[PDB]
Amino acid sequence: QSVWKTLNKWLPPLSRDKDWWWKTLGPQINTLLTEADYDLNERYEALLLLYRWVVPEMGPRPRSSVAPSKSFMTDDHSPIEYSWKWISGNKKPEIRYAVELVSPLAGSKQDPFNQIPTRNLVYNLAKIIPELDLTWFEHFWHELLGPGSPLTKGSTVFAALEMLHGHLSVKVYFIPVETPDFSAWHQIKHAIEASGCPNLEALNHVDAYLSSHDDGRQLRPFMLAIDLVEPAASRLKIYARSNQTSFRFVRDVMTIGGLRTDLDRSIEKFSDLWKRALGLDPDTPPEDELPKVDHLTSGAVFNFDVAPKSQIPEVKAYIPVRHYANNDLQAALGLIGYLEDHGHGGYSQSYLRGLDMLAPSGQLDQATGVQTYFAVACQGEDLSLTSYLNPQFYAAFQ
Ligand SMILES: CC(C)=CCSP(=O)(O)OP(=O)(O)O
Ligand SMILES: N[C@@H](Cc1ccc(O)cc1)C(=O)O
Repeated sequence: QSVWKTLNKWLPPLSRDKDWWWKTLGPQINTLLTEADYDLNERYEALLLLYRWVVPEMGPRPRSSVAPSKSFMTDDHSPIEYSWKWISGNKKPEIRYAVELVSPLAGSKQDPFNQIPTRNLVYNLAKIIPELDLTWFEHFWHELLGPGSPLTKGSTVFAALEMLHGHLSVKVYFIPVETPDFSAWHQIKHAIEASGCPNLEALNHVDAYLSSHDDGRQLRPFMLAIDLVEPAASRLKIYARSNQTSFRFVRDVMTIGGLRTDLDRSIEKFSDLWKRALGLDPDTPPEDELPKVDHLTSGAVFNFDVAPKSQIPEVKAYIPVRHYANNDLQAALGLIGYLEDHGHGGYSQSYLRGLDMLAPSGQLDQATGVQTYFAVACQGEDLSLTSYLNPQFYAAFQ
């Protein structure tokens, strides 16, 4: 029997909505953790956390393909996104998931942008995990979301849990609400400037790229992510989207307009993986745009880490598989072909079993949507890769 079956046998029974979320999310998270070879106690801990702090605040059951909100977590507005980080050296993958919790007050004057449940989750986790630090959490929360702060993307905050084989890490995401005088980039920049960083050199590099560079001026910052650790050890990830999709544009953004050098081998491998996962022709000119997709989340997406740990900011690119690839199976086989060609595909069949579990009954080879992004980071001569997965509760109602 699995961990979820044991816990579901013995834990107290839940009301209809909560029990639906338990019997849906429990098996998914447990299957992902099992295919990634997590220790049994970590699976038990993960599902126990899920049972106590996530499931009670997930809101009503899906009952149709119509989502109860326009949540920014996923395109069909599923409030959960899983992610599977590939580790080099035949190491085990890392599993994470992001959740936006909800309450009956969402949209009301008491909580018009659905922030209270995420805050409650962060504080409960702080009660259990003493290593969490809420200094930067509170700072960026007040500055971007609280009283006196300012069009919406559909959410303003969500949280993520990283099961890092032995301990739990928490990430927080702020989605600023834009006004004619306060853009998301404006709010994020002024909050980072008020955050008390030692150095702001990477922030100023990103600011100069976005303001002055011809490619950087095509990027629209929209989201900030932090780690709930000591602020000196946290990352500062600024996410930005562009209508541009050419790989020349992606490479220039990866280099921050040529600021980062000694990345040519990494970017060659990235070009290969990009064509493979999107299903492109191997001879596709890096100057060509991908065929137009007009969506709130189409275009190329990146995040810039401006953590004061370094003076040059680091860039991560997200290949938008759901918008540009032909189908999830083709995209997964492309990613796996790259991984096995570079000796990092020890968990390929496990990843595929996870996809088959998450995928709508008989849609892996006919549609996209399960895999939202393939995230790429340039680590010396190698790539760090992460798959992001959408359970598609509403786009695939069962
Ligand atoms: C909101 C979600 C699920 C992903 C945003 S990108 P990430 O923070 O998961 O990437 P890393 O944790 O830095 O590896
Ligand atoms: N769902 C939003 C926010 C998001 C961005 C990147 C992610 O990895 C996850 C979520 C988007 O696709 O733009």
